[PDB]
Formats: sequence, C-alpha cells, structure tokens
Amino acid sequence: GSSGSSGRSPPSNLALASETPDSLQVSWTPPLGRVLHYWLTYAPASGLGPEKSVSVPGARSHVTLPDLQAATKYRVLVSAIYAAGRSEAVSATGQTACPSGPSSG
Repeated sequence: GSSGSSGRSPPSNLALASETPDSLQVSWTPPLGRVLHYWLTYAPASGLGPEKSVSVPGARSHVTLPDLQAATKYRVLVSAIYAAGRSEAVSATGQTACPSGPSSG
C-alpha cells in the first residue's frame, strides 16, 4: 500500500482453540519489536451484542477468554501496542466447544 514502515508489526498466525464451552484459547506469533501490551477485543462475530476487550502482557503471545458461551464463535481482534503507536487489528473467528457433562435429567 501507500503507507507502510518497518517498525510496528501486528500479530499473525492467529489460532483459536476451544477447550471448554466457558473459555476459548487464543495465541499468535509475536513480532521482533518490543511490544508494550496486547489490546485484545473479542466479541460475537454474529454482531448482536456489545464489544468486549481484555488486556494481556506483551510478554506472552497467548491468552484465554473466560466466561464464554457454547456452540458460538468469537471475533478475536488483537493489536500490538508500541511506544510510538499500535499496529492494525487482526480478527479471527473461532467456534467454541460444545456442552457435554454428566446429568441425571
């Protein structure tokens, strides 16, 4: 494109893994540059409810989003924050896990 400099690189290789219908694992490949924090913004891809957001220590390139629903993906939008500014946002929809457990009903 027109604008583009070698300094701020957004998180790529997004991988949404669902291990539980109450939480969804999500990771990515961190850049070489020093990143202050990772502004995560997950929400219902569908687009019916409000938008959420959870902070994460740049130190790690992954984070789990608890309090999630079942059989429902989530548009995870991550963004690398730098001293100068934050890079673009990368979206990624990942269907959650299905409900399964012992019940006497």
